[PDB]
Amino acid sequence: ATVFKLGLFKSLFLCSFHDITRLFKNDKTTNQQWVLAVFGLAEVFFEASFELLKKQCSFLQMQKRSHEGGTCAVYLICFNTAKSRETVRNLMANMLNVREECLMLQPPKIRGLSAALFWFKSSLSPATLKHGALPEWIRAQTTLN
Amino acid sequence: ATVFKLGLFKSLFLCSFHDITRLFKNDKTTNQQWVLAVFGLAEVFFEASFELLKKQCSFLQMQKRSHEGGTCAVYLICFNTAKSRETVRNLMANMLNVREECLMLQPPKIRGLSAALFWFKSSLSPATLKHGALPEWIRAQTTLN
DNA sequence: ATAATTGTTGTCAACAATTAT
DNA sequence: ATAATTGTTGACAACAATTAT
Repeated sequence: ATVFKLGLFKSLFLCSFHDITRLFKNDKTTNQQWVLAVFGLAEVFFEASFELLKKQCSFLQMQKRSHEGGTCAVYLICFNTAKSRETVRNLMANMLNVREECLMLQPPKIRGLSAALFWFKSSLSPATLKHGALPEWIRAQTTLN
Repeated sequence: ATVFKLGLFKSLFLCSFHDITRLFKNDKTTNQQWVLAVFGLAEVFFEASFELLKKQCSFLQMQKRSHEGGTCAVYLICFNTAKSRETVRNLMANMLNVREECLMLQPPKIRGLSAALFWFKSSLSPATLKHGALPEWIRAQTTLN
């Protein structure tokens, strides 16, 4: 089913989930920055999650799209504390009120222009929910040096 | 807890918070049924909390009112598991996204007509959010024997 | 350098037990 | 009987360490 996942994502955000995330084959690997793809998220919970994550984050950007084929949302989170996938997998699964089977968690692709812009383009749209100062790896890759 | 909380509560629900709760002077005392009074609760979180509590409850009834002096909501929760006040105090404080200083947690007054009806009257209003079968101590005290 | 792996510690919910009102 | 008190156990997040790519 993971196949129908990525396909749906790319379909809504016009770019492969991979083009914005590096791999972490171990759910125990800890890290602060995480990219989250959610499916079937309820509007209310989306709004809610925002406020709750602000408390424990340095930066946070949320976007949500949908259509007659299914809904989805993306999260760029910078937890004040390093969290393993399990840790996050648990925290969010509950916070968003969705089964784990509806979550894709991979660290961001901090080294890549294509990616770095995806976050910028979003930070432009008003629909997007932002909080905190843009991560360094993002501002740098998107500014005339 | 504080003058404000009560005075405001009684003001909105037309009855002293005491008339529907028995005392528990120890935050460690465990129990399944809890009455919760919240203040400054955000609409979104109210709606959210509902769905999240259903997962871990046998029964649940939520009501919310307000006015140009303050807002307030009441919760009658029947956790599938016995929880100390601390436990609940923590769970909700976060779930509702409000500081503990904005919560009054006392077990329900399972023996008292005046009280038993408060829950019934509410279960009548459509505005109220209900889930599960009415607690025994409630149906019994509100039915022609 | 990056992250897969393994292990240690602190916090807290689930829960047993014992005393006191 | 009810609940104030104290204590035990299990799950898990925060975090140190060590190996492997």
